[PDB]
Amino acid sequence: YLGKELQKRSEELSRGFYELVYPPVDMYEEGGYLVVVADLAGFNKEKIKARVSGQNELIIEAEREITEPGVKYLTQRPKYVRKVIRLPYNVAKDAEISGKYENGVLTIRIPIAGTSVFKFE
Amino acid sequence: MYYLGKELQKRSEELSRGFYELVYPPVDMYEEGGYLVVVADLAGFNKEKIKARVSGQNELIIEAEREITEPGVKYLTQRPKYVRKVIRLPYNVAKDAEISGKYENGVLTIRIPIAGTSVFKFE
Repeated sequence: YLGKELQKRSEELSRGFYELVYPPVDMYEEGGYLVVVADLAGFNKEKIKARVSGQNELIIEAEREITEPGVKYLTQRPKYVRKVIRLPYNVAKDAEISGKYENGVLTIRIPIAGTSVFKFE
Repeated sequence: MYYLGKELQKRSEELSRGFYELVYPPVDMYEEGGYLVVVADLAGFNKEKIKARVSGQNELIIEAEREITEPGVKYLTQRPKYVRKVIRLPYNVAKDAEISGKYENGVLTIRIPIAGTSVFKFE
């Protein structure tokens, strides 16, 4: 079935672009924190990862399953997404990079070194 | 400008947002059970501000709008405020179009049947 292999070729061609640019991202500083807000709709919370590369590069990663029947007309939605962000400051070592995922929107609060510790024993 | 800082920050905003305001949201459209189906990554919107029109039987149009709490200091501004995607349809949907759909975890899914009848006491 060449038409099968074909469809696939066209899929990752069409989804290709969006796995590149997506997700759109906002970043700003408030309360002494570096906040990161990204439209990442329809993902499993457990299939979303992120880390800081040497104090300076936040890497966000997400994978999902996309399986739909026949007569595929449009296949834009990304399956794999990998966003690399340059951080304006150096993250507080022993970081507490918290994150909330609701309404498809991923929010990531990042402790700028020298602000707020928490929780002892 | 006259305060180059002002226009700078402004220029790189609706233009970079604008960048995404084109290619957004990503849409999948397929066909099963006689239902033209559309799935879209439309995260972080208030559902009372999500409308899908169908232009002259042929055009599916997804439209959305939100506001963004942009305090300061800004560094990245990619997230679109006004979304409007135009999708041409593989068929001529009846003007009786009973478009339904749901919005969960950022995903909007809409369904178009083929075809449909209409009520009694209107006209």
